[PDB]
Amino acid sequence: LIYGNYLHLEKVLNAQELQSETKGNKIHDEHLFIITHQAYELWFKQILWELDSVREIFQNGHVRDERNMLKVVSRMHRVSVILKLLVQQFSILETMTALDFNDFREYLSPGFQSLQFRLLENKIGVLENELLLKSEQEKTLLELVEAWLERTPGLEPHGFNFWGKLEKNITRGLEEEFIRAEFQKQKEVLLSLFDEKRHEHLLSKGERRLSYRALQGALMIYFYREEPRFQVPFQLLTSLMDIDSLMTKWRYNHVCMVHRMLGRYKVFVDLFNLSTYLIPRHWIPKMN
Amino acid sequence: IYGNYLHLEKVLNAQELQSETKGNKIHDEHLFIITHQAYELWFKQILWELDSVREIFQNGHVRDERNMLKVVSRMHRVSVILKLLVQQFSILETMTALDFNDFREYLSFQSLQFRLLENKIGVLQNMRVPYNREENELLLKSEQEKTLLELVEAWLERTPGLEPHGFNFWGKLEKNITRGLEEEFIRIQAKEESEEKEEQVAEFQKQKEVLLSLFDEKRHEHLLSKGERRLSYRALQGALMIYFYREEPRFQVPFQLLTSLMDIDSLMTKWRYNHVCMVHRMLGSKAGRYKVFVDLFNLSTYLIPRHWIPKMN
Amino acid sequence: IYGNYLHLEKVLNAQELQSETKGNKIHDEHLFIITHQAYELWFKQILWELDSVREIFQNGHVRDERNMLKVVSRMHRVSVILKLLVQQFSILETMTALDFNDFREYLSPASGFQSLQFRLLENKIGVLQEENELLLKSEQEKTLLELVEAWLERTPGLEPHGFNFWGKLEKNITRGLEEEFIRIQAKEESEEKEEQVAEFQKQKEVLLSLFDEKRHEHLLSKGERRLSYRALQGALMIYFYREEPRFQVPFQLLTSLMDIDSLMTKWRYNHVCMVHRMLGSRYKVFVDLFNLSTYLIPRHWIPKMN
Amino acid sequence: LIYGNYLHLEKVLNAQELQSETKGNKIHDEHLFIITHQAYELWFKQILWELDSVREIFQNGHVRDERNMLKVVSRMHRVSVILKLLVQQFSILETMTALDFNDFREYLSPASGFQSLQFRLLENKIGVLQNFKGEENELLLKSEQEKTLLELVEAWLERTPGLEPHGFNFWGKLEKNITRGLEEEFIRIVAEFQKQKEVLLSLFDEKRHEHLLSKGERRLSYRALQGALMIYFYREEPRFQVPFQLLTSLMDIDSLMTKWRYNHVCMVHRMLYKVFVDLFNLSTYLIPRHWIPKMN
Repeated sequence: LIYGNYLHLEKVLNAQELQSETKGNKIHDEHLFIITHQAYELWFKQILWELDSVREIFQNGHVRDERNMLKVVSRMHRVSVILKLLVQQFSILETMTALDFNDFREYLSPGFQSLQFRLLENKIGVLENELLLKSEQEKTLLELVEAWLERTPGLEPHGFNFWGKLEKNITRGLEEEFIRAEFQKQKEVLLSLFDEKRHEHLLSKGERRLSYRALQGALMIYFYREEPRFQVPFQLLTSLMDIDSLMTKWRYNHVCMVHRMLGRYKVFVDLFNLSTYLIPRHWIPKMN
Repeated sequence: IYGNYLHLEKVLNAQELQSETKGNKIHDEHLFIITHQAYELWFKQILWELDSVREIFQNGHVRDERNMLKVVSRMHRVSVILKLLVQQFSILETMTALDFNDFREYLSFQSLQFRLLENKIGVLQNMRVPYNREENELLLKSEQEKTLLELVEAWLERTPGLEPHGFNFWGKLEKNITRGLEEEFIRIQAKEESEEKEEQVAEFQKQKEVLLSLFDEKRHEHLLSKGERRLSYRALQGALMIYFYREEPRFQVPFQLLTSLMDIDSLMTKWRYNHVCMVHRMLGSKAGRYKVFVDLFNLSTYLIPRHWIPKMN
Repeated sequence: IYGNYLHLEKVLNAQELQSETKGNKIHDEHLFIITHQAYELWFKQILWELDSVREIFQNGHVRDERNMLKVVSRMHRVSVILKLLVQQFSILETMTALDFNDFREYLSPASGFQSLQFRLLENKIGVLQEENELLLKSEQEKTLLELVEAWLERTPGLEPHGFNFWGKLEKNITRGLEEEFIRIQAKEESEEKEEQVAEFQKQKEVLLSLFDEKRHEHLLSKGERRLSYRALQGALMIYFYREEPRFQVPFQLLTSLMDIDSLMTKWRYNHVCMVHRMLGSRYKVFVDLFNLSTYLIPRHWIPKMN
Repeated sequence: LIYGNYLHLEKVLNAQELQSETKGNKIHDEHLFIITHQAYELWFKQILWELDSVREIFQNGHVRDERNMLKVVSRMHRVSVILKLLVQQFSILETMTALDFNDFREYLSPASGFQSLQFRLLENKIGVLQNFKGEENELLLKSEQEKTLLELVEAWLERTPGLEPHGFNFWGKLEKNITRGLEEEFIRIVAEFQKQKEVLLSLFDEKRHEHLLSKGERRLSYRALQGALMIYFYREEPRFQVPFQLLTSLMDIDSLMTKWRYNHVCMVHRMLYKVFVDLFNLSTYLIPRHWIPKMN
């Protein structure tokens, strides 16, 4: 009811047991070491909460709905902001010298990784055991986003036929440029965009995570980002990329901390790679 | 054993959404809870550091180079944590006021720990965040025991070199400032008749009045009792000495301490300001200096040309 | 070519230390120069973005969604640049007081030291107070505030004939206040009950004062508010319906205007702080948008859409 | 006075020529692109100013005079703060969409040399190790011939009081304490001990150091490394507080410049190797602290 009965501070604020103190030689900085990681864990729980809620919204199948889409983008943004905070939080442990850590590491143990972070990685998902396993079997954010991308309106060959026209369009462009560098190299690539074999194979090699159709949808959102009906979807893509990056920045920081104290596989990678397939503006079919 | 080690069975089983318990789960309540729990963890950390620093002072031996180094490093740490706590407002900013009021069915904001913190520093009563509800004992100790302000004051008062039959810093300073002011006036008088001059003379009179006012003990006593200053006159002299001789080996680290204190004051103000804003944004219609170390902030006011500063030995 | 494209022959030959010119080189003067040159580059950028936005508004057709996007994105950009200019203050902090005093005199006189571009910026926003012509134009042409006002005044839904947002809102607020009063007076006498009565009294007042055109007229005349009553209704409509798809972007715009006001005011504050430290001797334009939060009502009191 | 004149704004604020505009198709975001890089160049000039002053201070001797040493640390710190700002400045170009960029990408440079002269100069003076701009190149050459920051810091480190084998004999004592302590850990006890033994004892292999040095996997002279390790271990000591601050600054600069160099290319793709490594590696030779030689 009242803070911090409401916040259960009897739990939160009585969960700090210094090993060094327990083993007769209290070390001041160990407290900081505990608090930093407990804070990391709290935010990990919050991120899991937001992420799982988004996952359900997708799973419920009404994601395309503009209200639901807004909720999703909003919560993903929240996850990104939390992640920036966590990246910034390393500055705290930077104020601990490696010596003062040595005065204590010794009551420490090797197996020093977060379960919650593992769960997080799974659900995203990157390439108590019931929770871990459940996180491994249930649908990842990547899969759900892939599904959503696959169902992007405009891909219908008979309808908008985005993929066909684009392809013809690039071609006329390649031809038009050839007659009037060093060029072929972009070419090598633009045309390669239409090589299902290369995409599936690279998919098997793990250099891509999205299905071919999903990639087509993603590229459609990319190209029509300025159109009204695509603003928020593009925001979602941006958010996914950002969360990716930040998760990478965090691992990296995390490791640094351990060497200092001791003696791109990324999952929306396809989204990041969208830029390589950038084309002159007119090569894009009129949208109305 | 990262779990048992971090007692996550406590930390990660302290998230009870009231809205969910009373049948109408509101998603953002979880965020509200987590953010405040994180704040509380860091308040615990800051109180840990601050209490350790206070003890170091109280023991005497603060001046010993090792101990002073400890103190400065931990105060710096507190500063860093505070910067993080300020950035943490960006999280709750991602929460809309209506979704808040979806769950705001429970009882009014304030942390006991934050109150202990303000007391220890310690802020004056007009200005602390509202807190009215074992613990009370704690609180009482926090109001009686010596604050960081008092201890730092004690420390400043004993700044070696303030004694008249030694360096006689204060006497020398009054002399050099008076002389310099006198020289400055001569400097102006030599100029042609404007347009600048008046600019020059006006600033001269303002500076003269401020700088000389520094040597008026009774005025200081007056401002002190009115609460526009917090440090004793002698303590102020010490601070000013550290301020002026900061580059000298024996003053680099003390000056770091001063900078840290000002930083902590600034950040705590910033935090309190962000906090208050949230309540208002969250409450809306229903919502209805100040720096402990204000004197250190005002040190810059008594800045004088380098040559007026008494030479060292 | 880089240097040619960026005209570094100009940019990188514009650093003349007075202290050196007058025989006594002072190392920190260079930093003092560079920081301010960087400031002015960014002010030129901000003026570029801002003027393009003002022009889009002035033309009518702000509402066409592409144009609305141009405006929102560029105003956002201004917000980001201003965040950077605020963080840039950390640089000038690295410079000690004594040392600045080592070179200041070459600077005197201080009232000399103010940016034309920063005032152009303020004019065009606009704060309430050869180059003189540029300044004059900025004084005569329409400010971002007036244009935003015009746009808000034109919000769809305020028509008393149509949706009647304001009419509906008064009715819903009045009714809701009556009901809330009855809910409260029905409680066991208490501690809690007392608090709720007070909160009701203020809430009641703030909410009802919202419909007092004359108070708004009055506050306008004192400058304690800047927007017309009608524009204010518009802003409030955007505010209450912010979650709705068609109001997402307008609200983004409002948020950006608030940020720009905050950040700009912060830069102004910080800046003089330094002049104060170096010498030893609130948020302006869009206050109405800042005050939007005070008028929040319970979700069910908000008129349903059509 | 006047502010406008003092800053030479007549140059700074008339240096913005949009190529897209010059060629009849003005593109709005091109202006942002130009201003961002001009701001980068301004700060680079500041960094070169600070850096050259620090370098000179080292070269003029009397670096050890605490006054000048303070100057060096504060200015190196300043360079660090500037670089943090430059890192945040990428947020500005992040407000430029790949489409809008692509609208003006065609008008320049092309490149290849769309890189800063000043940034290369800075790399040289720091000591970054391994394309035509004519007037300049001699200037660059001069940056290649004059002493790098790395070299001066190396010299400074070699002179660290305590290394002398007369007088404190830091390195020998260190060897004694580590060897004995390693024997004692050997007896008081699986993999980590043999690993720690290998790295810690290899610390005393001058030839391995010269080898790694010739390969460029280390940059400091062996003796310089001894000085650095001494500063590292005795950091709490009065005469080492400021030196350690300097080491920290150098590492920070190395980190930030890396961060910057990385972002200037990650964005080039979005639109289209450590100098003080030894200081970073100091942590690897961390030891229990009983083992650190007692100090005077």
